[PDB]
Amino acid sequence: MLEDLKRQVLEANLALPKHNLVTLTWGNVSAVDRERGVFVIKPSGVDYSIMTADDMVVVSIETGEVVEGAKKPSSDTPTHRLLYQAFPSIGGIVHTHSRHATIWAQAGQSIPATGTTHANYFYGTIPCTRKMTDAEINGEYEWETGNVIVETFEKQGIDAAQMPGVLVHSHGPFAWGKNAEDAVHNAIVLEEVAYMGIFCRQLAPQLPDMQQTLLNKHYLRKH
Amino acid sequence: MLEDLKRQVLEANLALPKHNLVTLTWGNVSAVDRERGVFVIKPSGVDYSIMTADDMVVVSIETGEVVEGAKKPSSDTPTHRLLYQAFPSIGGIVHTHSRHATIWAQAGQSIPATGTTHANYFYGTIPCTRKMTDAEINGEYEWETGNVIVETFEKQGIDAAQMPGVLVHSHGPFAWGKNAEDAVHNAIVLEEVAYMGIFCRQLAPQLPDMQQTLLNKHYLRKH
Amino acid sequence: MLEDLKRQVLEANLALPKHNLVTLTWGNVSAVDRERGVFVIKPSGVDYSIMTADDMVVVSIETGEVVEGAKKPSSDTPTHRLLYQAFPSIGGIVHTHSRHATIWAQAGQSIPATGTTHANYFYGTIPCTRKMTDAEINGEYEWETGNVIVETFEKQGIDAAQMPGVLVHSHGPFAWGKNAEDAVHNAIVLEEVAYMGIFCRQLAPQLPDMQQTLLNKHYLRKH
Amino acid sequence: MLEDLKRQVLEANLALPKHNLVTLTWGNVSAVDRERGVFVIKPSGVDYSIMTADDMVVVSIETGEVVEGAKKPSSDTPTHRLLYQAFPSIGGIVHTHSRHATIWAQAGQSIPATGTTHANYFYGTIPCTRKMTDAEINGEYEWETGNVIVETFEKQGIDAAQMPGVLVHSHGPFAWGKNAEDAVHNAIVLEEVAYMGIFCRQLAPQLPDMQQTLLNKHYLRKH
Ligand SMILES: [Zn+2]
Ligand SMILES: [Zn+2]
Ligand SMILES: [Zn+2]
Ligand SMILES: [Zn+2]
Repeated sequence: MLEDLKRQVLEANLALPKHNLVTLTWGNVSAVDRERGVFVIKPSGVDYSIMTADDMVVVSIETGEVVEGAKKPSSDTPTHRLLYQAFPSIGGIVHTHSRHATIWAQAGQSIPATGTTHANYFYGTIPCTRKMTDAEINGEYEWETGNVIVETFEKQGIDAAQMPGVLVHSHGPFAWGKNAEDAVHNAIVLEEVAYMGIFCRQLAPQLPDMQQTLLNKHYLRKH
Repeated sequence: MLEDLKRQVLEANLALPKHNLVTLTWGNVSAVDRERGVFVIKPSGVDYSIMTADDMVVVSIETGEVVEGAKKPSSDTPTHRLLYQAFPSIGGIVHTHSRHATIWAQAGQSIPATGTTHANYFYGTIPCTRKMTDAEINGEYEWETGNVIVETFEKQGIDAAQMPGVLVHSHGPFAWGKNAEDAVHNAIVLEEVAYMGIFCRQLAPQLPDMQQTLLNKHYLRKH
Repeated sequence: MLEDLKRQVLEANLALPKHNLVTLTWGNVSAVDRERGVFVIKPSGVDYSIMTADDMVVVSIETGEVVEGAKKPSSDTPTHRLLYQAFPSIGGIVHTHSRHATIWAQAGQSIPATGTTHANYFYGTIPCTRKMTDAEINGEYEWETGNVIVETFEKQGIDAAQMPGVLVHSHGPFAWGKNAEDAVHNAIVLEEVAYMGIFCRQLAPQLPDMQQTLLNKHYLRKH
Repeated sequence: MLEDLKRQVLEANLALPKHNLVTLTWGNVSAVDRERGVFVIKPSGVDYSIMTADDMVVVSIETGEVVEGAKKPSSDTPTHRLLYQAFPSIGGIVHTHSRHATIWAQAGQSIPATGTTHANYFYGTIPCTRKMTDAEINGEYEWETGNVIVETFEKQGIDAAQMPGVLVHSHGPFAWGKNAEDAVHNAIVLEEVAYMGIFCRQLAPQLPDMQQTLLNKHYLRKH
C-alpha cells in the first residue's frame, strides 16, 4: 500500500548486514507514515538474502494491528510502536545487537561523549537503561522495553530529537532518525563511538567527558 | 549413499570460512542420521576451496568405522562420534578454533551469560572443561576429549539440549544443533558472545551475570 | 582547470573508504599546486560512491576563496589551507576519524614510537594537541584547529617534514605528505601504529620508547 | 632461470595481503634452492597489484649477489640469506609486520604456548629477540638482524626445525617453513596465536603455559 515506504524499509534492513551491524537474522528497521497512522517494519522469519519489499509488514501505530502483510512482523514491533507514539519527531527506528554498542549495553554502562565524532550525532552521553524488573520482563516484554527507554529519557531529561540512540541494559542498542536511512546512519555511528569508547577508556581510565563547548559546537552545527 | 546429507555437511563445512570461524583448514562439521546409525563428517586433508560433497566421509556411530568415503575422515571424528552417542538430541556438530571462543578456552574460563544475545541460544553459562589428565591426552585423545565434555555436563548438571556449546580447556569450542546448519549457527553465536564477553568484562570487571528472569525469557521463548 | 590534480585528489578521497579509514562520508583529502597558489579538496555533501573528479573544489591558498567548483568544499577546508601556508614542504593533506588514531586523539594522548613500522614514517612521537580553548572553538573553528596543530609543532620543536601526522585532542588525526597519495599512505600507517600502540601498551605498561638508534636507522634510511 | 620457483615465491608474496598480514608494500617472501645454491625473493619497490613472476629476484646464498633479476631485491634479503645459511632445514622465509605478532615484538615479549592451535605449529614459546645493540643496528643491519635471531635460538637451545617463527624486538615477526607456501602458513598461524595470546592474558593474567603433555601431543602428532 506504501510501496515507496516498503522500499525504504527494505533497503534499510538490507543495509544492516552490509554495515556489519548484524549477524544471521538479528536486527530490524522500520519507518513510519504519521499521516497514514501506520509504520512499516522488517518481517520475522526471513533471511536478508531472500527478503523482498513485499515482505515488509504494515502495522497500526495506534492498535499494533497488522494492516497489510503475509509475513509475521518482527517480534520487536511493540517496542518500535511504543517509541513512535512516545517520540513524535522520529521517522525511523533501528534495532541491532551490533557488537560494541551491545558490549556497553551488557556492561550496563552509558557511553560518555569523548569525541567530536560522537558530538556530531548524539548530543551528550548515550544513556543505558536501568535493568527491567521481573514484572516488566514477564509482562508485555517488548512494549515494556519501550517504556523503559522512554522513562530513561524523561527521568534524565533527555530530548529524543537530540539523542537518536539508547542502550537497553543486558540487551542491545536502539537508534532512530528522521527516516529509515537516517536511522541506520545513526545506528552505525552509535557502533563506532561505542567501539572507540571502550579503548579510549583503556588508554585513559580517568578521562573526563569532552568539553561542553566542543560538544555544542559539533552537535548544534549540524542539525 | 546419503547424498542429501553429504550436501548439508559439505555446505556447513564451507560455511566455516565464510563466517570467519576458521583459518587454513581448521574446523569441521558433521551431521548424523540416527535411523541409519551413521554420521557424515568433513574429510581430513582437503582444502575448503576444493572440497566436494563426494569428499564427505560416512562413519559408523557404533564402531567408528568408515562406511563410505575415499578420503580419511577428520581427526576429530572420535569426539563427534562420542558426542552423538552421549547426546541423543543432537543432529549436527561443529568444531572450530574461532578466535574469541578459543581465547576463553585457552584462558580456561567459562563464558557467563551477560546478555540477551547469549540467552537466545545458550541457557546459561557456556562451560569450559577442566584440563585433561596426562593419561587422557596420551590415550585415545579425541575420544577422551569427548568424555571430558560429557563429564563436564553431567557433573555440572547441564542439559545438552539447552546448551549447544562447550569450551575445551586450552583447545577450542565445540558446538552442536538439530542439524549441520543449526550447529553452524550456534557456533557463530558462541563466537559472538565470546567476543562481547571479553570486553564487557573489561568495561565492568565486577559485572554480575544477567537476571535469571531475563535469561529465562529469551531462552524459553525460542525453542 | 587542473584535471590531473582533481584526478589525484578524487582517487585519494576514494581510497579513504577502501582502506577502512572512514565511514559514511567522514574524511577528506586535498592536494596543492603551489605555483598555481591553489589547492584541490573533496566536496562537502557528496557520497564517495557518487563522487566524480568534477566534484573536486579548487580553493585559493591565500584567500580561501573557491576558484572553481559547483559543490561546496569540505568544512575542513580552512584547516587544510592553514596547514599549507604553515608547512611549505607538504603537498597533500588527509583528515579522517580512523578508529584507532581517533581513540588516541579522544584519550588526548600522543602515540610513542615503539616500533620500526612507526619509525619508517614518523620521526618520533606522533603528537596530540592540547585541548582547544572555548574561544578558539567558538571563533573560526577550523582555522583555529589548524593554528593549534601548528603551535603544537612549534612549541615542541617538531619538523613537519619529518612528522606527517598529528592528533587533534578529542577530535581525530590529520596527516600529510608530498602529494595526495603520499598523504593517504601516511594516514594508513598512522592508523596502523595507533592500533598496535594500544595493545603493545597493554602487554607492557611500562614499555620505554624504542631505541633512538633504531628510530634513526629506519627514518633516516627512507627519505 | 627457475620459473617454477619464481612462481611459488610470487604466489606466496601475493598471499601476504590476501591473508591480511601486510599493508601497502610491507612484507616479503622467499624460497631457496639448495642444490642451486640460490634463493628467490620478492623485489623491492613493486606493488603487489603489479608484481609478476619475472620481478622475483635470484640471489646467491653464499655471496648475496643477484644472480638474475632486473629489480632490486627486498632490503631484507641479507636477513633471509643469513637464515638460510644458519638453518639448513628451512626452504622458505616470510617476513611481515602482521599487526598482532608485531604488537608482541614491540612489547619485546615472547608468545607463550597457551593453546593447541599454537602447539600444532610451534613447539613451545615463540621467542622474541633481545634488543639489538647500537653497533649492530648501525653496522650491516639486516644481516645483524639475522645474527640476533640465530643467537636467540642457540642461546635458548631452540631447534629452528621445531619453531618456524621468531619476533624481532621492536620490529616484527619472521617465520619460515619447508617451502614458500609452508612458510606463509606458519606466518598466518603466528599471527593467530599472537592475537589470541593478547586477550587470553587479559582474561587470565596469571595463566600458566599449557600442559607440556598437551604441547607434545599436538606438535609431535603433526610433523
Ligand atoms: Zn534484541
Ligand atoms: Zn581442534
Ligand atoms: Zn573531523
Ligand atoms: Zn620489517
